[PDB]
Amino acid sequence: IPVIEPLFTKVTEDIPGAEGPVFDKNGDFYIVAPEVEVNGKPAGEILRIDLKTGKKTVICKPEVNGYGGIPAGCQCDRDANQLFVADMRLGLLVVQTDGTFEEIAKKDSEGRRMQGCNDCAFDYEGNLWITAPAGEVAPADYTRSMQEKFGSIYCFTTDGQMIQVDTAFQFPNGIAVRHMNDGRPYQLIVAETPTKKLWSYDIKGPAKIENKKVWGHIPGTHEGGADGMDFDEDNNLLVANWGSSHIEVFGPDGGQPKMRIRCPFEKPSNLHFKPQTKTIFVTEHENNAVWKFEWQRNGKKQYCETLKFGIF
Ligand SMILES: [Ca+2]
Ligand SMILES: [Ca+2]
Repeated sequence: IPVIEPLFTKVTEDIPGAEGPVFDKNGDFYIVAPEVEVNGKPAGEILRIDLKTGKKTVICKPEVNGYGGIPAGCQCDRDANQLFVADMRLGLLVVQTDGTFEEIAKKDSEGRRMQGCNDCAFDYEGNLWITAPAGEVAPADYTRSMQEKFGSIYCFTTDGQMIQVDTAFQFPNGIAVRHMNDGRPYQLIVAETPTKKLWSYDIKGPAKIENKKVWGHIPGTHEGGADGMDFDEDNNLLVANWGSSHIEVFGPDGGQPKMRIRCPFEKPSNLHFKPQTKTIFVTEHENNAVWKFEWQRNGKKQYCETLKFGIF
């Protein structure tokens, strides 16, 4: 299995649990710090990073009814410059670039209390696929599915329904949507961290998935596994393999990695491409920092990069 060692450049540091790297419609860069605490209680933050200096700015410190958040994953919206944030304590939030935020839902379409979320990914139709490795949100005592299988997957549809699409996962983490060349959503890829597996489903429509299958295998016996992921323009899937010092590269068909990228740190957590470039920003938990490196090709366009009123 070929392994490459590109040059990694430090961007910023001292960000507890550095996660959810994302770019907004204006090109601004954000990351979340889920592990920030205050007096032993969660006090996670959402930060904006100046890429020219590495200087940080906390734009939001989510809290609902006195319960602080654990923001861990992000996606930028298309029709509005706003961020969708998966929070391990608060569920799903919508955060404005000015710092104001709104809680999306306390319960799902079946009336069941929402579970804490970790990452999310939009499909080109505007539906948001979310992983939920935590137990019930906020007032409820914080729990996580690292040992027991209670992790779930949700779909937040364009018509505003929060539907649980599957459950019984052991820490569902990263998530990605594979699209056809015509732009139609085709498959959902979900990372199940401690089991060293990537799972796939065929997407038949909003909140409609079928044919669950083992899609890929994550190497190593180390503690950890697949965390965050994203596709490149050729539909290669790059997967942060937390605890292995590598980012695995899977081909469109999955299976075993076709290549591995060696990182100068043991805990890569999540990644994101800079729009219209081959530059990938990576967060890691060894140093709680953000780095960047050049890939072989550009990233796959994110939903926020597509056009609602586009001809082609
Ligand atoms: Ca994650
Ligand atoms: Ca990403």
